[PDB]
Amino acid sequence: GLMQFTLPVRLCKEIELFHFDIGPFENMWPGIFVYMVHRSCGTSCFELEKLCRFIMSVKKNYRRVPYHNWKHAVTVAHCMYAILQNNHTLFTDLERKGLLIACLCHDLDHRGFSNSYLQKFDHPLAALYSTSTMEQHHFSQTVSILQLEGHNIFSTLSSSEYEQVLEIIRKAIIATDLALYFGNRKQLEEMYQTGSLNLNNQSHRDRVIGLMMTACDLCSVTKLWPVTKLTANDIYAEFWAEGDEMKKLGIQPIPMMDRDKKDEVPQGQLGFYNAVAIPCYTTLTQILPPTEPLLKACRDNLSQWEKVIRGEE
Ligand SMILES: Cn1nc(N2CCCC2)nc1CCc1nc2ccc(C(F)(F)F)cn2n1
Ligand SMILES: [Mg+2]
Ligand SMILES: [Zn+2]
Repeated sequence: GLMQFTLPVRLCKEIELFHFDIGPFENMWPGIFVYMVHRSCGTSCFELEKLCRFIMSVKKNYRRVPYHNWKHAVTVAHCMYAILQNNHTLFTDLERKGLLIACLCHDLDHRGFSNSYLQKFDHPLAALYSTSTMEQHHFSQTVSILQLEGHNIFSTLSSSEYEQVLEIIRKAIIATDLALYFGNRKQLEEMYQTGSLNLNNQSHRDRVIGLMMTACDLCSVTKLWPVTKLTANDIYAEFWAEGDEMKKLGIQPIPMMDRDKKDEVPQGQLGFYNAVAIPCYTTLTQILPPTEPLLKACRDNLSQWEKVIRGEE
């Protein structure tokens, strides 16, 4: 009840910054998450015993794949923590509660394969969920873990508060399907520019939380250059394993997944920064000005990838 979580001084100061890296000590990541819930939500948001049992069941349902692993989950939750702390007064109590949980859970039981590969392999999940295949699965695993005994961290919510939070989590997790992001950002672009954007409009909130989810999910491109660069290796380790599997099904993978195109990686990063990341943090900075450090960090990593192409590293 009178029990704070406290971090060492360097972590206590740097965790508040968007570019924070959670570090290589896996055993500290639960405490980092709890620290973030307590400061973002309060020490009274969740029964600590239920929260710790929930964090450990979530951790246990992430697989040991190179990128879509427990470290990604906690990293995406830390970006979300940084957005919520820099926009204190824009978000309900339920949203604060829901969005950190959504981020921790958003890739539950990922196998390191795209929706596209599941559909080509004809995986049972691709017959159960025609679109956003992995993302409906991730929300489904979230509800399972929540329904385990001693795991209902939302036990103290009213019936209707409970349903609102699960609905915030569902839409947040669906929104992490990057196929949906392009249309969502386009609409947000238009609404902000015509000045129709209205945060009391619930369907507008939804779009804005959706874009926050994309921003947190892509936050590897907003870290210090050495973190960004080494995460790219984990990212391609997954994509190229998928490319191998595509070739096994008798299909030429897209170039992004073909390890035979290792050489073109620097140029694949530019496309990705120009086509996805920059537009994402731009529209986010317009809508939520204190998130500008994500845009600035993304542009610095783009300029680092341009240096790589010019042979300056
Ligand atoms: C479109 N494209 N084409 C290639 N190629 C390589 C040579 C041939 C083409 N690479 C790509 C981009 C893939 C990518 N990079 C990143 C970095 C960070 C992140 C995340 F953490 F933000 F999510 C996601 N991705 N996704
Ligand atoms: Mg995902
Ligand atoms: Zn993710």
